[PDB]
Amino acid sequence: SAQLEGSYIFCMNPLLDKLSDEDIREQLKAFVTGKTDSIRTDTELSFDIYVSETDYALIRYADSLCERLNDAGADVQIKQYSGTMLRSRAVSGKYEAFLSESDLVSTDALENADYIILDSAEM
Repeated sequence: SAQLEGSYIFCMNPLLDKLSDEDIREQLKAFVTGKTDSIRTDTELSFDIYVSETDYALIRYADSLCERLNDAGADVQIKQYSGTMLRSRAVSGKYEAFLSESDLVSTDALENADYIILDSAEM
């Protein structure tokens, strides 16, 4: 019953070996925004996406995105945590990717990362 509203971010940790290739990260951005439904990779792409467990609309969105990513041959999992835990993990870099309301995570944490702003109406 909760619905997506406002700005969200899809955020990747670029220092993670498996997401360290800029082209793969750009492909993922394009995929998440609907500009492509393909992920072209040399070897398998597998990563987790974290989401806050109290953002019910975003968990719904994330679960659906997971289905589309795995249909495209990725092996992605969604893992929910408290938002405070997600904030902490974003700051420490103990994450691969996450989705959040744009204002959830520390602006300092986002400056270390590679992210894209998503609009609710296009999600």
